[PDB]
Amino acid sequence: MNPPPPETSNPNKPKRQTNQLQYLLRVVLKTLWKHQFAWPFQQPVDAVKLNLPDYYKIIKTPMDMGTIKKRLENNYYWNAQECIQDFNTMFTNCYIYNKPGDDIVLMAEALEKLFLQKINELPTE
Ligand SMILES: COc1ccccc1S(=O)(=O)Nc1ccc2c3c(cccc13)C(=O)N2C
Repeated sequence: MNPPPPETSNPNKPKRQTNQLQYLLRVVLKTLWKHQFAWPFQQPVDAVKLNLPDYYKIIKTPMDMGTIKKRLENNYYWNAQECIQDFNTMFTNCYIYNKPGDDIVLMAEALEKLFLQKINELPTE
């Protein structure tokens, strides 16, 4: 069974746009999105569709790049670190739920390397 997807808007949370957050949407996310291993991470895990009934019994802070994309498009984040933390949650969830060497983990490890490459240098204020 699927829990509700993570929020992509929250009127109680203040919004902000920065050069670094614009970069994270325009170059980091949009480039990762085109990677050949991106497709498993482009939407929230649908436990019913993918036949993973234990996913949300294990993973209590789900995150995906479709959620991050909508958050960036909506200026949901206060700063780039909050967005980077969502990316890191997405990668760590994959390592937590699976085991080393699994095909999905190899996909996540390659995307994580490309992500770290791209956020190594951010634009300034
Ligand atoms: C049951 O399906 C599969 C079984 C084996 C390999 C691949 C798939 S899958 O790619 O078709 N389904 C999945 C999509 C997204 C994810 C996972 C994870 C673990 C296992 C499956 C999947 C996971 O951490 N994420 C983010």
